[PDB]
This record gives sequence, structure tokens and C-alpha cells, in this order.
Amino acid sequence: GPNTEFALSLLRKNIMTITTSKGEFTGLGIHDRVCVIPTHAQPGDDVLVNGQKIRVKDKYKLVDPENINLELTVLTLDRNEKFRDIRGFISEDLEGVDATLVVHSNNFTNTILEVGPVTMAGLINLSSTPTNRMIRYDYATKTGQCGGVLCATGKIFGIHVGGNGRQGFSAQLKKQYFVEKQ
Repeated sequence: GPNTEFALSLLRKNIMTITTSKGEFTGLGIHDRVCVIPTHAQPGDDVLVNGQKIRVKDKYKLVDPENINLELTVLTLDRNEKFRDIRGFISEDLEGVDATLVVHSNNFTNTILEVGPVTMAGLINLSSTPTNRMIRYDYATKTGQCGGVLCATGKIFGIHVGGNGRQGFSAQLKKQYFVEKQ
């Protein structure tokens, strides 16, 4: 419904295809030149944005200080035009809300899949790999939507970093991480 139309509007606005080592996935712009992408996707210091060589200004491999994986990487890409601050559209209120997984990769060209109500996992381990601040939705997903923009109408919950089976794992993109100066 309105979530789908928002996704298309967010698409043209802050979403672009990033060619990482894992493949060409979805990159969500947060504000200015600040974008976000998963870690195991392996983004370089210079990367291809829509196939175009571009260099990364600032690269924040964002995990918990204690080596606990958030599987998230925030990067300031060197692009002239700025992304619209969808930071005030971040929904750090997650659990109980219906979320839609919007993935725009080279393969998945804007696949808007409504997944249902998202819940908070918190800190869980995945095969001995400790992950902290994961948002989890119980939905049998066909894994491969790395970078999938988990959103709803005016609500960015985070991005699907790597879900598998009935556990769609998304990272919690809370505004705290995008606070420029604290």
C-alpha cells in the first residue's frame, strides 16, 4: 500500500546499486554522502556505484567495540549531490510494526516484499558469531537480500544484512549511529 509507494520514492531518492565483492546490492543513503552497506559484502575503499568508480571518503566499519558484529558499515561516499536526510524518518521503534523489505540489487531490481511484523532480537549468536542489535523478523526468506532496505511508510528500520531461513536478520539502524557529533 503506502509502504510500497514510499519504497519507490525512497528508491529514486536515497537508494542506489553498490558493486561490492559479494555483488551489486542495495546501498541506502542516510544523509549528505553518508550511506550504509553490510560488512561481509566487502566494500572497498573505492567501489562501483551503479558501475561508476567512486572513492569512499570515510569508512566506518560499525560493530560493537568488543568485536561483536553489527554486520554494518557506514560510509561517506564521495558524491557531489547529497542524499536526503532520511534520518528523521528512521524508525528506531521496531517491534510490532509491519515492515517491508525493499531490495534493489542488480538481480533484485526493486523487489518490495512485505515481510510482516518485525521483532527485536538484541544480542544473539549466529553459529558462534555474536551479533548485537539485530532486528529479527520471523519470515522464511530466500536469503540473498544483503543491503535490503527494511522500511515502511516514513520509517527506516534498518537494512537486511544477512537473513537466512525463517530469520530475517536486519541491523538496527538507530539514529544514534548517525549522530554526526556526540
